[PDB]
Amino acid sequence: SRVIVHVDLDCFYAQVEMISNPELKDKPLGVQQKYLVVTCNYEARKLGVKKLMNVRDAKEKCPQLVLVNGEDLTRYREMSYKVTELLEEFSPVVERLGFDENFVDLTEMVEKRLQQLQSDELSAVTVSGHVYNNQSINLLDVLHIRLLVGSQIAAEMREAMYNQLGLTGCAGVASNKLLAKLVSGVFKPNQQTVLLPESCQHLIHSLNHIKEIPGIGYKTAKCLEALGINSVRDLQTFSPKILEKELGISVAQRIQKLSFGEDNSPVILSGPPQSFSEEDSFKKCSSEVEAKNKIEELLASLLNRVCQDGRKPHTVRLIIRRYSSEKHYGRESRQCPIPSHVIQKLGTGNYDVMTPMVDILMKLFRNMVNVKMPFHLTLLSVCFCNLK
Amino acid sequence: SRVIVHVDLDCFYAQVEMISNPELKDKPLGVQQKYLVVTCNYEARKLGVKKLMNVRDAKEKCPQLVLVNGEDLTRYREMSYKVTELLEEFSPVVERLGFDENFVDLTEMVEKRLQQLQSDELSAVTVSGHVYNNQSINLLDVLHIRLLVGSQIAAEMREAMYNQLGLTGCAGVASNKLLAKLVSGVFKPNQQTVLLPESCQHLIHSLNHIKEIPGIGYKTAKCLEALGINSVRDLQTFSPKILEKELGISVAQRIQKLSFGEDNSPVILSGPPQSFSEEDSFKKCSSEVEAKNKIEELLASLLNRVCQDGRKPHTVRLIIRRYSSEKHYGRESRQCPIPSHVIQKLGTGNYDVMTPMVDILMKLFRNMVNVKMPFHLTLLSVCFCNLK
DNA sequence: AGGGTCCTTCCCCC
DNA sequence: GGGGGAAGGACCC
Ligand SMILES: Cc1cn([C@H]2C[C@H](O)[C@@H](COP(=O)(O)OP(=O)(O)OP(=O)(O)O)O2)c(=O)[nH]c1=O
Ligand SMILES: [Mg+2]
Repeated sequence: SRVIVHVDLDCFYAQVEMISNPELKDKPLGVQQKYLVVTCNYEARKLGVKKLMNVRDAKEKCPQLVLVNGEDLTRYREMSYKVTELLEEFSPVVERLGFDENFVDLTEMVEKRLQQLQSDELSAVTVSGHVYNNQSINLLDVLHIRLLVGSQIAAEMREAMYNQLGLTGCAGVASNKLLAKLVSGVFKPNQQTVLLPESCQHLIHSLNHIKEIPGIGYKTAKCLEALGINSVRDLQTFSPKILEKELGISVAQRIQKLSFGEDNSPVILSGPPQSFSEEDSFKKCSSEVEAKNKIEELLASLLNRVCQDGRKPHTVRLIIRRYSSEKHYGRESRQCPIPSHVIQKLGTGNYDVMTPMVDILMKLFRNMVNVKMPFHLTLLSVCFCNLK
Repeated sequence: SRVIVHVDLDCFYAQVEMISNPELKDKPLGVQQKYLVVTCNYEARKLGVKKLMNVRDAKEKCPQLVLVNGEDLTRYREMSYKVTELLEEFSPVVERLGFDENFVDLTEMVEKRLQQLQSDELSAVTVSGHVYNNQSINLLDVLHIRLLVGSQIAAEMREAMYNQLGLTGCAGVASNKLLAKLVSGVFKPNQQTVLLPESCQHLIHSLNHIKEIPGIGYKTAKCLEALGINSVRDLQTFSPKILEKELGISVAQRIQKLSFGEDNSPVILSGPPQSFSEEDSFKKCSSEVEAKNKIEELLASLLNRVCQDGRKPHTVRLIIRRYSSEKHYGRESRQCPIPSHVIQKLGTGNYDVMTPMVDILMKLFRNMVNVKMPFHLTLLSVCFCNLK
């Protein structure tokens, strides 16, 4: 009964770099972080198997591949909220997912539009964009009409996004978040797709691995595998009772519903930010005692954000992880309710505030006792988080 | 600037029993939990029954000692919220602490009374109850007048509590929560005491051990004892730096401040419960076998409270504890999500879920998993934790 | 690489 | 019985 739209922008970071420097346009571009080509424009994703997640390693394919550093997220973040606000203008309930994805619940909006339609030209409702599996529309099917109207809102949102902000992107319209997200990616470049109910199974079985299902990460994908479960149908037909008594009645019942294209999670209002953090890294270069000056830097930038945006962090930490072969995690981080007075004027010219963050950041850091001394580490972050 | 009142009822449970069964008011009474005297009135406390164990012990030393069972908390919990609601009527910001204590921030109320007061009847203001250290009042001291007005509201709250609910209790009036709670117990049975600023140190140094300070339990008392800190003054004078480097910068600063009677924590509006837990402890009533039936009971009662409350529990918890020496450390717990659309049902067959909670608790209970010692360390404990 | 948002364990304290 | 601080997970994008 719900009409949800999932908006996913094209190579977001690359798009923000091109809009700020046309001389980069129509030129195989990739945005680089430390030693990572986080993403690149389409005129490169084909120009050398240059996809996301690769590094200078992928520069191999036509090294004429331009590069721009994308470590500072400031500009991406700002454009990201502009997209979200623009979307919130069409309808208030908008959920963010990373900096370039937005879920929008259009149910109420779609309905108001249909009501305003006389019982005469409601037979002229057409679709905007693609119909997922070239599925035939049935004008007398109330659910088809609502999703078509939904495709119309999507096209208006993408038009607005392009005309007002200069950004292109994809959109997917379906009856729930899972489906909307899966279908928004069927026609990748700058297009949109709507999913009619009769094609839900076709979309779900088009996936090659249960890992491709939104809501099934690296971990659970591993558990299921140990049970032989590899394909979407494997999960659809697996024994409920056993999966339940294997991952928990809560998770078991949820992930299995997803294998069928069922997902009742509501689109959540992703009102202002809940935490700010600035992490600066040195790729595994920490000696354990000579990192401290960096803390004075990365946390240095945060203040500028907090001061810019109101409200203050009544919390802090630093997050660290020791990585090796396989998986990542960490037992690094120290939090404390910062000083009342400091928290109330974190923009009145004081920088002595850093010393008190440094004492709790690292000298009051590590573990119980004094004994052995092994170092190793990989990049670390600090959170300015709970925010009230 | 702040005026806080701490309300603490006299032997709450015994008092609620004495009201239900009137013929007990003149006979020494103690309330019994499964074989431990949780509390007793001031007619039996005279013989000195400081919440001791084994009824028979004190029973034989008081032949006319008629005891009642206090395992079912339903009645106490109800009377407990009648108290809070009555207090919320005087002023909205009311914080609960257990079933018999309530903090109320009277700051705004006191001022309203002062401003509404004339410029002549300002020298007429008098105290209600005891002045802590028999300290002289200075009418021209704004802090004094405001605390005296606060003692006026405390007497009215105690009076209303007796006339409307039949309960007596003590009240403490001070400038923060720590001091309000310390001074409310100076004159113990059914009386109130206000603390003027000049006597704060006298009140704080009247304690015989740093663990008597509200906010310092067993754990901290021990970590302080190992540092050569036993008296309140030992803590006021201890080196900050060393303490910070020992307990953390946040606890260090907080714990030490309390040593001087400084406590800035705001009175928190408790509002309706957040949880609906029911813990059944038992002196070794069973091993591994038949908890299914225990779950059926603990969860059964919770289903009438949840229904009467009007809200639905989106998470269920369960914490286990095992037997250990000296302090009985028994912290142990697992928690998870709860089913939607079925579980929060209203239909006459709402109880069928019983089997779901059973499984759901069993997988959490087993994750503590027979391999540690975990089975039969103590009884059961459930929480319906988180209600919206 | 950056930069977030829920969960979850304790651990403490009346 | 009932609250909050911690800290890391596990997904994210
Ligand atoms: C996934 C992933 C994304 N990103 C950044 C890079 C992208 O610009 C931005 C958006 O995430 P994505 O949408 O997955 O990347 P994309 O928009 O560049 O690719 P597409 O055109 O197919 O939608 O967030 C990260 O920094 N790290 C990550 O691990
Ligand atoms: Mg994208």
